[PDB]
Amino acid sequence: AYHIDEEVGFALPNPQENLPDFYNDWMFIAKHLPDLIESGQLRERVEKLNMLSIDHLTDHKSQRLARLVLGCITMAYVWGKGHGDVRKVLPRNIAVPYCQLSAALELPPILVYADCVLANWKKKDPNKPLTYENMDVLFSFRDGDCSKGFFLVSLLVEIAAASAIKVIPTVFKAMQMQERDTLLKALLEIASCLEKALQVFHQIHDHVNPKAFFSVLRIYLSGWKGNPQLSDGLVYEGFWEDPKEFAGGSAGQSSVFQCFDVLLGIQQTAGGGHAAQFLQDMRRYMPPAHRNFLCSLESNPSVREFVLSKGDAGLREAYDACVKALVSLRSYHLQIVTKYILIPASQKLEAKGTGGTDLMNFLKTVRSTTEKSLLKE
Ligand code: HEM
Ligand SMILES: NS(=O)(=O)NCCSc1nonc1/C(=N/O)Nc1ccc(F)c(Br)c1
Ligand SMILES: NS(=O)(=O)NCCSc1nonc1/C(=N/O)Nc1ccc(F)c(Br)c1
Repeated sequence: AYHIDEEVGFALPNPQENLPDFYNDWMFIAKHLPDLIESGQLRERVEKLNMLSIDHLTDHKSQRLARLVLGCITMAYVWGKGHGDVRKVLPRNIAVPYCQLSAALELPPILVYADCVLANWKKKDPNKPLTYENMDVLFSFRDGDCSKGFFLVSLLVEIAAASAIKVIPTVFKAMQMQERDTLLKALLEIASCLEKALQVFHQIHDHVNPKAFFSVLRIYLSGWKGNPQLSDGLVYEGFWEDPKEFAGGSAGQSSVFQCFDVLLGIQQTAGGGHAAQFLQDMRRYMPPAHRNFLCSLESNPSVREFVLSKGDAGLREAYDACVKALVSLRSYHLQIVTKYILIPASQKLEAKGTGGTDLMNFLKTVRSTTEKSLLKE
């Protein structure tokens, strides 16, 4: 369909954990990144790899795992230990398979949200539910980086959003079959589920330490677009001649928030402002099927103009309960950014620095664009 699952939403259902034996030399390096980065053998280990053909990867789930393996290796190679000794050329034995596979999955050749959260997980017990206690990630960068907590919590917020995503068919059908009562029950279920996704978001404090995120994990998630340590981008040796720039990972790459924006007719990606340009660009980092779902929603008739035209106050209050749950999420998110970036940065990403300023201004603009779509203030 649009690769949307009814249980896990945009998450890859039950990711694959093992690659064919043909790829053992890839898998060994990814499984041992904390150790290999710590000693400083990681970059040697990459430079001595053979060139493995991607032809022995024979389905989507196996391609997704291979992207996740190669994306983590690539971040470990470029940033190394995390202190400024960078590499600007990615050796051909990684770059050629990584670029070929990325072109086939229609994704930029850099680690994205959909690799390290949406496919980087397993159930411990396949019988018991999708809870933190029954889950684990497949790969980590450094001992102590809190990557399990950070990836698993993001995932659980995605799985929470799933119960709301499966109501979107009901909304477009109720509109055209002119079914007022079922449209209203649907809009309230969406809002109920966005409110539950916010409470799951609170669990990030239970599992992620600000100091570990800011001084360790954040560095391996960063990219090479507008990054002065790699001001021209990365050379993907043997595939493109010139360096190329790609952005680092963020849940701006999550289809979740963008999809309820389109649904509720809130015009973020609309305009030429720098906030609209960012959010549109982050769509190039989403899997193609999810990109297409988003664009499909953009073309269907407007839920906002429907509600606005029917003089029906219960409909307007149900629409508003959806707009409100997005403002809440985005406001809790500002708090999150303050606690995990602005405050640790003060111990150039500080609140009044050049980075911490443009990012808070972007986030506050998106939240305030959302808040304006309220029908009742
Ligand atoms: C330690 C935790 C987190 C931090 C520091 C953080 C930080 C940021 C920052 C700085 C941005 C600005 C855009 C960019 O530079 O890419 C951003 C964007 C965004 N983040 Fe986060 N984030 C965290 C976790 C999450 C989680 C768990 C979610 C949702 C599950 C999320 C959802 C979003 C969304 C949707 C955007 C795009 C802006 C918007 O649509 O309102 N973030 N995040
Ligand atoms: N680390 S700090 O910058 O110095 N703290 C400044 C205030 S935040 C804070 N204080 O206690 N817990 C905090 C927290 N908030 O989300 N998460 C957390 C912290 C430590 C851990 F080992 C784990 Br697991 C999770
Ligand atoms: N260089 S920077 O100033 O710190 N800007 C960094 C841009 S935001 C950021 N950084 O890490 N995570 C970020 C994020 N933001 O929503 N969500 C997130 C959550 C789970 C993931 F698997 C990934 Br991938 C991303």
